[PDB]
Amino acid sequence: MIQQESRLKVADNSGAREVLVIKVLGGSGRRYANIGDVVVATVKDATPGGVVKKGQVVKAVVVRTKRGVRRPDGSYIRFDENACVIIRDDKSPRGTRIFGPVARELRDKDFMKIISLAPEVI
Amino acid sequence: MIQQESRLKVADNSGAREVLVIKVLGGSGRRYANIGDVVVATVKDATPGGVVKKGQVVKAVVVRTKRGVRRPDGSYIRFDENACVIIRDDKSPRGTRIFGPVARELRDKDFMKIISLAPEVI
Repeated sequence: MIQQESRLKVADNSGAREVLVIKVLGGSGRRYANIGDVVVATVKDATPGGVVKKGQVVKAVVVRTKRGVRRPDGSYIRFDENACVIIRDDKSPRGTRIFGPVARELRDKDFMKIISLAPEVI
Repeated sequence: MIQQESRLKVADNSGAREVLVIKVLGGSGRRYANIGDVVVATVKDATPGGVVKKGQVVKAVVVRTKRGVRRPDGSYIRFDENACVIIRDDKSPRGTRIFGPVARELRDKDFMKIISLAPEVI
């Protein structure tokens, strides 16, 4: 499960390439993140000369997980990687493009801009 | 995995309630069925007085499996049950209604009527 020190791929064009989880937001006791959760993380790798830099602390929403989610209709969806999108405090993405499919569960948590920018929603 | 003697729920209103797999169609050597495969089965349970009866042999396409499928985009989809739809030789469903979500993979195998009747395609 995604927890502190887990490495996440970045599914956007913000400049960040990989982040390392520091904590899962949402209250004392939260330890594991799944789709829709917001994490505080440090940028592990980034493209040089960009807006986001290595070592910087950012907030990111998880958009794909290997663990996946069980749905009300009996379906279960999972992905082949743990990925996130770097966001501002108002939940809007810092980048302008989202790469790869994202889970529809994001819609329930009000990540509307990400859902609109996503290539496909599953 | 779905194989000979596996019991499958019927996701249609044909009258059949559960079937028992006899064989997986597709050539010598085929043993396991997943979404899109066609099986020959015996009706195990059916509503009395209907068009389909207990003990009868039917052909059915698998529309939901607990095993699931890995997709080209990195997603993996599975369901909480193994279900099928009873079909005629031309792939058209014998019933007039399909219950529950069905996998989009059915589209590749030309099960167009089922895809159109499905409540939702995932």
